[PDB]
Amino acid sequence: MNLPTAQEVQGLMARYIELVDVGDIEAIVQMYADDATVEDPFGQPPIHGREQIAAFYRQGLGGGKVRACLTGPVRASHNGCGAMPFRVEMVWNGQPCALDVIDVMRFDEHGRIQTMQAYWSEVNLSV
Amino acid sequence: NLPTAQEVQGLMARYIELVDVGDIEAIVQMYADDATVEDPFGQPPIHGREQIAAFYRQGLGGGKVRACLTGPVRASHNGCGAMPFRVEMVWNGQPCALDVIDVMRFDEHGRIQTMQAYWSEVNLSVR
Ligand SMILES: C[C@]12CC[C@H]3[C@@H](CCC4=CC(=O)CC[C@@H]43)[C@@H]1CC[C@@H]2O
Repeated sequence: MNLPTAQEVQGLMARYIELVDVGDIEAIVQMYADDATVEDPFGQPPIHGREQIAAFYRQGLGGGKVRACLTGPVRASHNGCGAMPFRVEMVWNGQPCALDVIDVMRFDEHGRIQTMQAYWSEVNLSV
Repeated sequence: NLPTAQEVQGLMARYIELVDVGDIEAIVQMYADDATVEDPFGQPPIHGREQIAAFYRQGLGGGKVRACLTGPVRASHNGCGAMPFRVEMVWNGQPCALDVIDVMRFDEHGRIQTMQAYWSEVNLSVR
């Protein structure tokens, strides 16, 4: 496909969350442009390219069992960008917990994620 | 006074309350002199306090517009944050709701440097 329409952005970002929930790092990486940037959490040095994005997320969604679900609709623009609210449930000190996140994504003219920012900090972690 | 993550949470929630009340001059006072507003994200940025003032005056011109958070503010440690909320208004003679995510960057004075409002007609619904 091409630069995603607003409806297409909603579908792509919803699919992304489904991939996080099942832990399919390979499929997440293929959603990214080969030269994408990830800032997760926003404020940390950017991660650059599919190899480093794969390595980074195999530390997480491979090491432990994690879940994720949208907590509201995907907001989508007409320039191939969108933003979504979601919640991640995981193990914290041998104790389940919840993290509230918003990802902002910009897609390229091939329908792949060019940039992603994940807004969250410990203020968004609850036990 | 580069807002901490907890201070960003308070600043962004305070902004939604000012929108809900509709105090346009109180809203504009939150922005820095050289701030930009992109709303909806994808449209050319607005800059200059009075242009920002006129923009809010046209949207909240009374004009029964309501706004409320629909999730917690996500906040970073570099003075930025993102929040999901819901706008209630009347359009086409129909009571409507609009789901939005705002992304904001604050300056070292605690004032809004950049605002980006993610939404489009895919986020419109009748109530
Ligand atoms: C202008 C408007 C009311 C104010 C909203 C705007 C959507 C974006 C938004 C985001 C803010 O941060 C301020 C309030 C406006 C609506 C789109 C249509 C509606 O009338």
